[PDB]
Amino acid sequence: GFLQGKKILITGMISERSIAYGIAKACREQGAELAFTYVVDKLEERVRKMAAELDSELVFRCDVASDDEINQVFADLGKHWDGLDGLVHSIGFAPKEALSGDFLDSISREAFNTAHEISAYSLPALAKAARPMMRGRNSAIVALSYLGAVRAIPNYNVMGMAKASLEAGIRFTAACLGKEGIRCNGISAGPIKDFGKLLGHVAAHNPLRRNVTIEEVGNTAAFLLSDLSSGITGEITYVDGGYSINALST
Amino acid sequence: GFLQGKKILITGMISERSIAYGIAKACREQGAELAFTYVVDKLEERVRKMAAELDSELVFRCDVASDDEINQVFADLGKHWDGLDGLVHSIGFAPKEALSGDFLDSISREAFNTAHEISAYSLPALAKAARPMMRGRNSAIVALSYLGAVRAIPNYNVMGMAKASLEAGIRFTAACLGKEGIRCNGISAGPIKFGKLLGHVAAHNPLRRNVTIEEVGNTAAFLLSDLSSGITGEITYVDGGYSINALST
Amino acid sequence: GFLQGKKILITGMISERSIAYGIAKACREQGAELAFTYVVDKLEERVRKMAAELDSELVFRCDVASDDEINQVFADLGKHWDGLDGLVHSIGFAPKEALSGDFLDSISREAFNTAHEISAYSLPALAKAARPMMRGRNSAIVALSYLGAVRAIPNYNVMGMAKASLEAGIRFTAACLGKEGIRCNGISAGPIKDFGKLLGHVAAHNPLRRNVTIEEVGNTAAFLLSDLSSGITGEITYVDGGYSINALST
Amino acid sequence: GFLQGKKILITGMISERSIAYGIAKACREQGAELAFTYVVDKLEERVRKMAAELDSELVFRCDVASDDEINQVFADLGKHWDGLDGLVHSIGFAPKEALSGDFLDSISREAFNTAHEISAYSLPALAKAARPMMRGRNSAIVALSYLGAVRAIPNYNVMGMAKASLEAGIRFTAACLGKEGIRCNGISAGPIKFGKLLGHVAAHNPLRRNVTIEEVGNTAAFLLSDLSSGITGEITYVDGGYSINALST
Repeated sequence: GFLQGKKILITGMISERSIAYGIAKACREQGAELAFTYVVDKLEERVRKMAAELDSELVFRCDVASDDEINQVFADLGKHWDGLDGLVHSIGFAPKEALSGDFLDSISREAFNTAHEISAYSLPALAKAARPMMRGRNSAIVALSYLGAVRAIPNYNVMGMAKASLEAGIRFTAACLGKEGIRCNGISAGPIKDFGKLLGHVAAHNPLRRNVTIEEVGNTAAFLLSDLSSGITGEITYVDGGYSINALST
Repeated sequence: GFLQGKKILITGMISERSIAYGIAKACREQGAELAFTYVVDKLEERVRKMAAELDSELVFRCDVASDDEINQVFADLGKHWDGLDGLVHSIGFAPKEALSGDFLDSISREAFNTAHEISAYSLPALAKAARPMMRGRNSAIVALSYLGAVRAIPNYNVMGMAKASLEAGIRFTAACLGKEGIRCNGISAGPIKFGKLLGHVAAHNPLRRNVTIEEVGNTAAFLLSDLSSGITGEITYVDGGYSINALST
Repeated sequence: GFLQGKKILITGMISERSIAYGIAKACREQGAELAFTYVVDKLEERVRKMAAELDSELVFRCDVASDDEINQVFADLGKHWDGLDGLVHSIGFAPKEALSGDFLDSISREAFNTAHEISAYSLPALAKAARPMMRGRNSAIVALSYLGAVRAIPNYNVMGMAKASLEAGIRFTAACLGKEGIRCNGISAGPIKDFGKLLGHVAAHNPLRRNVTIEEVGNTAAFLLSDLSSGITGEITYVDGGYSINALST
Repeated sequence: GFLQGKKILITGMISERSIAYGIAKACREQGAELAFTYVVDKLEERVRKMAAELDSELVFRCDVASDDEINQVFADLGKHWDGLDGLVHSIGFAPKEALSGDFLDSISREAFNTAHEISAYSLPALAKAARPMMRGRNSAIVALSYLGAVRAIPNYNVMGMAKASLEAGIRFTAACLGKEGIRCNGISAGPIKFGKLLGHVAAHNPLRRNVTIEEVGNTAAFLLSDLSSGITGEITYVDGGYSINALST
C-alpha cells in the first residue's frame, strides 16, 4: 500500500455511507494509520466503533465552531503521534431551509454565516491548527467540495457559495504551506448515496453513464494524501465520472 | 445613450477614485438616472455632492450589515421610482490585519465572518431586497470581484475566499432571477489606485498597463444595458488580459 | 452610437441569419463603417447586396486557405481605409461527416486538418495580415467560438478541438498585440437559428429560459469592438443566456 | 502494485529524461506490463534497451503522421496481447522556428498544421486505433498537456493552440468512450528539463520547485489504474501549484 507509514486525521465520518468513511477505508487499505473527529457527543460511540474496525483508537471531539476544540484535537493527537501526514476535511453544514427552493427566498444572513463558517472557514482553521504537526513532513490536506462551487445548481443554494469559498481556501492554503512541505488539494465529488432524480440525471448524462462511489472518491483521496501526488497542490480534482466536462446532453 | 431612462442604484461610491464613481459616470453618460447608497453618516454630504454632479438627489444610508437598512433603502427609493432597472454592488471589506502576510497567520474566525458577510452575502441580500422593484423589467445587477476569487495571490488572503463566494453568488443569483427578467453579472477588475502590485500587473499583462475606472465603468454600463441581454451569470475580466497571461519572466 | 469613426472588416456574412450579419447590423447601428469578405464567387452578389443595405461597397474575396488572398484583402482595403479599427472572425468549417455521431468513428486526419486550418489558424492568419493596418489605432479583433471548445458535447466532435485551438489563439493573439494597442477577444455564442431539440434543451435549462439571438451576439461584438471595452483583452465572453454556468438541471 | 497485470502501451519514450520514461518506470513499479513505440528507426536500439530494463521486449515503430503505422502497431501488439489496459500519449512537435519570439511573426500555416496534426490529432488517432483492444476492459488513456493550452505564455506560441486542441480531444474522447469502459484523462505538467523558465516557476509556484518525471509518472500510473475509475475527461495539473498562483512579484 502506498500510504505505508502515513498518519492521517479524518473529519466528517458519521456513518459507513459517508464520503469520509470511503476515504478512511481506502487509506487503511493502503497502510495508513487513522484518527477521527466527531462533532457531537451523541455520535461518539458510533464513531469509536467505526474507528476500531479501521484499527484506530484515536477519536476526538471537534466542533469546528470552536477554536479551543480545534486546537485541543492537535494537542491531544500530538501525545500519540510525532507528526501528522494527512488531514481530511469532509465537513459542511447549512440550515436545511436554506438548501432547497428559490435561492434568494431560502437564503438568510444567519444561514449564510453558519454555512461559510462551518463549511469553508473550517478548512483554514484546521490547517492552521495542524500546521506545527504537519510542517516539514511532506504531508497533505484533502478537502471535499461539490460542483455548486463553480456552477449554479438547483437546491444547493448558499452551500454553493460556501463551497466556492472553500475551493479558494484550498488554493490559498496550498500557496501558504507549500514551502513548508504541506500540500492542499480538493475533490469535487459527484452525487452519491429530487435526490433520486439528481442521481438519475447524472448517470444518464456523464461520460461514464453512472454515478461515482465512495470508494472512487476514497481512492482519489488516498492518492492525494500519498507521496505519489507530491507534484500536485492547489488542485480540485473532479471525481464525478466526467459529469462537469459534458454539456448539451439531450 | 444606451441606458436612456434606465434607473440604477449604485453602492460603494465613496470618492471620485472609487470604482463605483467610474460606473456612475459611465452610466450617466449613457443616459441613466442614478441613485446612491452611503454606508456611514460621516460620508453623507460627500456622497450627496457627488450625486448632484451626476444629476441625482437620490441618496440613502445603507450599511449592508443591516437587513433593516437594506430593505429600507428600497422602501424609500420606491417612493420616487416605480421600479429599478439596475443595481450595482461595489462593496467589500475585511479587517486590515487579515489582508497582508501569511494567509493562515493573518486569518481569524472573526475576520473570515466579517469579510464574507460584507463582501459576499451583501450581493444576494441586495438582490433579494431589490427583487420586487426589479422583476419583470429586463433589469440587471452588476457586482465587482477580483482575481483572488479564482487564484491564490499574496496579501488578498481571506478576501479571496470572500470573492469566490461572491462569484458563486453571482451565478446562483443569475440562475434564480433569469426567469423573472433580471440578469446578474460580475466584473473581475484589475487593480486600480500596492504600488508594486500595480507595477507588476502593468509589466505583465497583454496591454502593458493598468485598467481605469472608466474602463470598468463602461463595461458595467454595457452589462446594465439591454445590449448585454444575452449575458447572465458571467464574470468579465477587465484587467487588460492579466488573468490569461502566464510564465512571464 | 459608440462605434462612430470605426472601420470594421467582417468575415463570414453569408446570409441575414448568420451571426456575422447580426454583428454587421449591430455595428452599423452604432455608427461603424463596414467591409466584408466572401469565400466563394457564387456568394459574391448576395454579399454585395447585404453590404449595400449596410451602406458598404467594400467587399473582397478571401479564401482563408490562401495566404495570398488573405494578404490581398488588406492591400485592397488599405487603398480605401487609412487603417482598420475592427476585425470580426466569424468563419469555421469542417466536413459534414465529421460533425455527427460517434467522435472517433467520425474523425479523420483530413477532416481534423481542414477543421483546424479553416476554423482556428484563420484567426492568427487574419490578425497577422491585418497587423500593419490595425497597430497603433486602439483597434480590436473579435472571434466567434462555441461551448464545444471547453466541454464535450454531442455532434460537434472535431470542431470542438478546432474551437479550443481558436480560443487559445485568441489568448495568444491578445498577448501578442496588446502592446501595439490591438485587442483580441472571443464570444462563445449559444445555439441560434437534433438541432430543434438542442435549442429546446438550452431554452429549458439556461438561466434566461430562452435561446440567444444574433442581435444579442451582435451587440456584444459591437461592445468588444468599441473603446468602451478598452480594458478587456484575451477574454471569451459567453452570450448563451447563462447556459454554460448552470448544471444539474433536471 | 495497483497496476498489477495491467498491459500498457507508452508513446514518446526517447530517453531516461523523457516524461514517458518517468511514466513507464512508475507503471512498472506498480506491476504493469509495458510496450513502447518509437518514431524513427534511428531510435529503435535505444528504445529497445530502455524497454528491456523495464522488463519489456514489446517495441514498435509508430510515426503518428501515418495512419498505416498507427493501425499496424495495434495489429502487431494484438499478436502478443489479448487486449490493452492502458495507453499513454506523450508526444508533441512543432517546428523550432514557430516556438520562440513574437507569436504572429513566428507562426505559419505549415507550422500550425504540423503542430496540430502531431500534437493533437494523434490523441484521437491513437484512441481510435486502440479502441477494439481497449473496449470492455475498464481501461484508460492518459495524455500530456501544458499550460499554454489555457494561458498565453511566451515562446510556446502555436503549441499552445495545439495543446488546447489536445485538451478538448481528451474531453471528447472521454465522452466518446466512457460507455465502453475506457477513460481518457490529461496531465498538464509543469516544465521539466529554458533555464530561466524553470527558475521562474520554482520561484513562483506554491511548492517553490519544479516537478519531476517521477511525480508526473506516479500521477499517470494513478490515472491508468482502477483507483481513478471515477475520473474521466479531467486535466490534472502536476506543476507544484503553479497555475493556481498569481500576482507574485
